[PDB]
Amino acid sequence: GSHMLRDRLAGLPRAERTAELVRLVRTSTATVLGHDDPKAVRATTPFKELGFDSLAAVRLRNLLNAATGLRLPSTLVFDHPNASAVAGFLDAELG
Repeated sequence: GSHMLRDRLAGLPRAERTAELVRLVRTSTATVLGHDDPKAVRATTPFKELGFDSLAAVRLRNLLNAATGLRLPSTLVFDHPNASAVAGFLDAELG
């Protein structure tokens, strides 16, 4: 942010949003497994490994919803190879 810092700051553009949702996704996801430790979680981490199939995959979308507010896809956990991606899908779903 330059010049229009204030705006940017109190504007949180897509960037911040994407980077924002991401952080959330990470936790949100990890939260599914049953832990609140993102440190042990990356953005390029495969959900599968995280431990997602259906139940956990469901909880995600559910929580993810709170990240967006729409009826996110249930196959996201599948269409999404990693969190980094999840962010996009959400972003694309938001815009």
